[PDB]
Amino acid sequence: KSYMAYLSAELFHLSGIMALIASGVVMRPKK
Repeated sequence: KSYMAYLSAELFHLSGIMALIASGVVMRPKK
């Protein structure tokens, strides 16, 4: 319960920031 069990319980706790977390942090890292 230490993975897909927890991260799946903290993706809406910030309805507003999490919905953009990815839509507001994309650039050109390319790693």
